[PDB]
Amino acid sequence: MIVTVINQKGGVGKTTTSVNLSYYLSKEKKTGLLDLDPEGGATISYGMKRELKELPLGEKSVNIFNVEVFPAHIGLLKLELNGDVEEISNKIKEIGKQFDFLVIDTPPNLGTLAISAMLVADRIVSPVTPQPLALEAIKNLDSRLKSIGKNAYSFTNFSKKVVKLDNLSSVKFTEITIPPSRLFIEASRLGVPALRYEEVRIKKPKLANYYQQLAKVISE
Amino acid sequence: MIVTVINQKGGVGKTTTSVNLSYYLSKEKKTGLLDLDPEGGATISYGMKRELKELPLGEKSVNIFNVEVFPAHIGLLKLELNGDVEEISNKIKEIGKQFDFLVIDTPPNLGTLAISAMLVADRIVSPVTPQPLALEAIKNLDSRLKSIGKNAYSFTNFSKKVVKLDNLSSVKFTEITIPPSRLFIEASRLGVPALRYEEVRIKKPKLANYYQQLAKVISE
Ligand SMILES: Nc1ncnc2c1ncn2[C@@H]1O[C@H](COP(=O)(O)OP(=O)(O)O)[C@@H](O)[C@H]1O
Ligand SMILES: Nc1ncnc2c1ncn2[C@@H]1O[C@H](COP(=O)(O)OP(=O)(O)O)[C@@H](O)[C@H]1O
Ligand SMILES: [Mg+2]
Ligand SMILES: [Mg+2]
Repeated sequence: MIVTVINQKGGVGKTTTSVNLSYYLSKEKKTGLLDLDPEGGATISYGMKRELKELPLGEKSVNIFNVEVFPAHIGLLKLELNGDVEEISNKIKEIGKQFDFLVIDTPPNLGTLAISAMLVADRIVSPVTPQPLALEAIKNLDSRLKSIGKNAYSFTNFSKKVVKLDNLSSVKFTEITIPPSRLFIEASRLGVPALRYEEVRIKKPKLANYYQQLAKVISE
Repeated sequence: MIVTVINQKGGVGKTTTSVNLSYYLSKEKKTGLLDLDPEGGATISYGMKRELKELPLGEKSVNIFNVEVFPAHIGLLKLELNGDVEEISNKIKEIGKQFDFLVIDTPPNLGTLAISAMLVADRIVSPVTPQPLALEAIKNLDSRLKSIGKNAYSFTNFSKKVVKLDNLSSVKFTEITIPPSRLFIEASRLGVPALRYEEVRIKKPKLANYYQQLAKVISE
């Protein structure tokens, strides 16, 4: 199944969601994480680096922490300017047909790669935050979803209180809410998924519940 | 420069030394880790798995945590069986040619891959514990070094007291003694080097001093 994480505004926790949700899913099922953002955030969250070579989409992958990560590369940049969304879409589907779950990380916009990842996604997932820029972003994403006729789940990040906006009929706001935590910044200094770092840093993990509920909700 | 970690008995810290020392050398210089153990200890130590493909020696490499790790693969099992020591040696020289430091993990024996990595190693290091069978292994390694005309540096693991033996004119015993540490098991369970774990696990780095010292003892 294809899980695409969408948000036209950066810093909302999109890469964190892709990385940690893919890792949580890897535990019982064969999971891949395809990194479509040229920044390569999700590539960095697995201890790696953006390839400074213009590579074909999906040709290269490395299995880190039992996740098949397709690392980011500068080839995306050209795709992200003059790409053919049908061909990237078919490529994403052809890769996903080898995984129980393919989580896709998208660049901070709604361009060619975001459209490619959205039209073939089985589920679209948007993080949301209380500051007003993410609120304008999610409202515009609802118009995106309608004009393409697609759904998207949403969940609240960087907060203790859950964010809900009820005129958005193509965005279902779940109850899931993730508060700030040392774990994210520490694991990012490490360059590992936050869940995996939690597995050994503390005894009773608290981050696993968020991504567990996210997985259960999208699996419906 | 090529560094080969050698030991006949498993469980002394061979992989742990390879991983941590290579990561330490990556701080300033271009460093590679060649995993020649078919079991893939160092490979696991970087969050990867051994390839179930018969790859050629030193073709797959991933940059994990600033280190060019060459993962273990079943092809090693072929080379360990009937590999020509000379050809394996020349290959290892090719692999290490482009690296300021090439650290090599070896299997728990003195077989084909191990002898091939010693015959070309610029320096050879052999961890020792105060365990009877490890004390025996260092004597056997002194024997094999004499048979092939090479030297090795030893240091103590799993102990606060340094181990030293007499009439082993081929192994220099250094004052470096590494004490037990929870950080080691935790970096194992997480799957990263321990010097990178303690980079965030604490505030005043502790384990890096021993590799700081070991680099100095083996560089002069
Ligand atoms: N719930 C959270 N609590 C604390 N820090 C977070 C949280 N979510 C994300 N971060 C931090 O925000 C930074 C950037 O977030 P990221 O996931 O890259 O967002 P995006 O990819 O959408 O820009 C990361 O360093 C991450 O550690
Ligand atoms: N100083 C230490 N204190 C505690 N545990 C250690 C120490 N050094 C290594 N270990 C643990 O011992 C286990 C085996 O060590 P390893 O280096 O793989 O042995 P080998 O030399 O057989 O490869 C690893 O799980 C590692 O975490
Ligand atoms: Mg990002
Ligand atoms: Mg081992």
